[PDB]
Amino acid sequence: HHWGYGKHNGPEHWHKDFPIAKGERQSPVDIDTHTAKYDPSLKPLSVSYDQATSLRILNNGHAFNVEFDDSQDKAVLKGGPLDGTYRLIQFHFHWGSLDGQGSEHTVDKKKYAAELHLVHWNTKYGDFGKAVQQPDGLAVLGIFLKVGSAKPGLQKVVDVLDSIKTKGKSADFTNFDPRGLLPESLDYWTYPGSLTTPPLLECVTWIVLKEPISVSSEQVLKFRKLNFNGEGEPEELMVDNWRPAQPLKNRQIKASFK
Ligand SMILES: [N]S(=O)(=O)[N][C]C1234B567B89%10B%11%12%13B85%14B%1158B%12%11%15B%139%12B%1061B%12%112C5%153B%14874
Ligand SMILES: [Zn+2]
Repeated sequence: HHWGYGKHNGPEHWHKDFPIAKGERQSPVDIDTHTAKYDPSLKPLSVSYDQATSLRILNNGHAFNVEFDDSQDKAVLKGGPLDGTYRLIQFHFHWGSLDGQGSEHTVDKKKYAAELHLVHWNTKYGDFGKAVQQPDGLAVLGIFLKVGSAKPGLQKVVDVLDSIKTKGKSADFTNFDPRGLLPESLDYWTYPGSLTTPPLLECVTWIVLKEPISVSSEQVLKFRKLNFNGEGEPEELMVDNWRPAQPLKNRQIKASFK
């Protein structure tokens, strides 16, 4: 509730309040690249973000969410493994205290410095709340971050973080274009899984891009200045807000590329 990323409330404890934490399709997972199989049945992936309308950025005490107006069919994900149309509702990141950790998914056990999640809901279910009662309710586009060159399209996010340092703070964040966070290639891996935060609901088709984006050390250092705590409370830096890899169980990871 109550849940977080610490010793007494972190991922090892979540199962007590959220028993699905030990479920059959939990996320993240390690992506074993040798075992993932090219799937010719996957259709072309379509990321259509031209009309995306951002509203606000919020520090929710675990991460920050950039929120979108999803009241009309605008920013949508379709194709690939997906049947129908999934509407963008928000994005957020997971990141580490050091550049050698921070991602939730891993690639041949490699951890990236951070991971971006663009969260979408299946428009056949009418609203996000109904979508998370369905096994195909959500699609999350996951993008790895490595530290090197700056990502210019990220800088507007970085520069607003000073205004949402603590839990419960929000700021207007209109006219942000999420196209500036996408790598060149849409090559991906896909598998059925879950939300990686409580309530850990098993509603997600994961689409994890193979090509990371590069961000600068200065950009990620600013993520690490955020706080888990609220205003006036003792400072706990918002770092290491990632769940580690979970058992693959009865799943196969499919690749979009040969
Ligand atoms: N890492 S994740 O995208 O699986 N889960 C993060 C969340 B935050 B809150 B709503 B929002 B949407 B749902 B709950 B929490 B869960 C998705 B966003
Ligand atoms: Zn996430």
